[PDB]
Amino acid sequence: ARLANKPKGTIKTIKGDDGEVVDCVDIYKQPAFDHPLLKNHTLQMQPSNKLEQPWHKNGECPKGSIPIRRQVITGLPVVKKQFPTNHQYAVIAYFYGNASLQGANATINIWEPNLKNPNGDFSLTQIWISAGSGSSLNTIEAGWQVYPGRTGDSQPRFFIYWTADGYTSTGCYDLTCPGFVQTNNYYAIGMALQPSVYGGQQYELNESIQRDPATGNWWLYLWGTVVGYWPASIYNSITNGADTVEWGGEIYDSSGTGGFHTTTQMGSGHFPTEGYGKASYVRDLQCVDTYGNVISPTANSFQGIAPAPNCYNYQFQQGSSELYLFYGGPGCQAIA
Ligand SMILES: *[C@@H]1O[C@H](CO[C@@H]2O[C@@H](C)[C@@H](O)[C@@H](O)[C@@H]2O)[C@@H](O[C@@H]2O[C@H](CO)[C@@H](O)[C@H](O)[C@H]2NC(C)=O)[C@H](O)[C@H]1NC(C)=O
Ligand SMILES: *[C@@H]1O[C@H](CO)[C@@H](O[C@@H]2O[C@H](CO)[C@@H](O)[C@H](O)[C@H]2NC(C)=O)[C@H](O)[C@H]1NC(C)=O
Repeated sequence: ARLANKPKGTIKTIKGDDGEVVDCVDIYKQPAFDHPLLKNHTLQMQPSNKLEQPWHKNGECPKGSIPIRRQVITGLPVVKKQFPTNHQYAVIAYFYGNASLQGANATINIWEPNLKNPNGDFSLTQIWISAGSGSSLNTIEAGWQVYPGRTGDSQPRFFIYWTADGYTSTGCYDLTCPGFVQTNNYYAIGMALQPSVYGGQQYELNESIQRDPATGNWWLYLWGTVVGYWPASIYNSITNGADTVEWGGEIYDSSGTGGFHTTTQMGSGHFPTEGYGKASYVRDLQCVDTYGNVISPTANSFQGIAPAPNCYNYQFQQGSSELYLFYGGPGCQAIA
């Protein structure tokens, strides 16, 4: 309903034609530098960059600044993020034996799933890169999400997330708290993504996360272009690498049926057996080992997490060049 106040270090504000607002914040005054553990202010400019968005038609951020989406305060609650009672999933997990994976990729099919209860529900698809357990669980997250209560509308939007204590008191979405350090001058996090058409054009969100071996910083690449990094200094268990990578969909059922009796959609809202063009997928299911080798785990190497298979589930499909994970569904019809 209302826009949040402009952040500190805002050099210029660009208003999009559709009501989006972008604050060009001085790269040295971005929220990340307000983190107590980020006293070590040295900004890694590049790992040891144009991405187009519709708001560029109204202006561009000057050099030395980054575009930050202005938050929309809806007045509705934003529930705690949760690693895979009212959350439901169709996710695959790759468990490494130690916290030494140096990166992971995910090419996620974009859709606009429908929400039965738009004021409280959400539906997302993402990667989870983690290390540790319980109070020490650290995560690196990126994907798309439909969450009107948080974002202001029902469009799939690019999001990032992180935690350093299993979501107890650290972490947040995008640049809403000190954590992630954005380096890209053109791409604002939190904007709408183009959804695919049923039986037609398919759109993908390619994301690559790579740990810099010299610094421990986890860099984010979208379609091969640097966006920024999650600093090593904000973490503890994942500073040397990750022990787990998970891919797939998730829904939040604010109706309280545990995700067992809601028609809130996951992926495209169609079950994985409908296939390419109809069901949503994740491809480029790869991670990087300790020695820099890219590994592509086979379908049998993953553990499936689909606690409501009659509502949302997953299915592997061997493509001609790589493995596909189809996932999602329409949910289950509520009882009358
Ligand atoms: C660190 O872990 C790697 C990988 O762990 C294995 O593979 C995972 C996918 C999962 O199934 C784990 O439970 C496995 O233990 C270890 O790499 C293995 O190393 C052995 C030789 O020691 C080799 O024969 C295997 O092929 C390797 N597996 C893979 C997948 O790379 C590695 O040894 C562990 N490091 C230490 C110091 O323990
Ligand atoms: C999959 O992950 C790998 C490993 O992080 C990415 O590989 C890097 O790709 C860039 C661009 O091609 C190269 O310059 C680097 O040398 C690669 N590193 C390694 C260790 O191979 C790869 O780009 C990712 N692919 C996708 C589609 O995200």
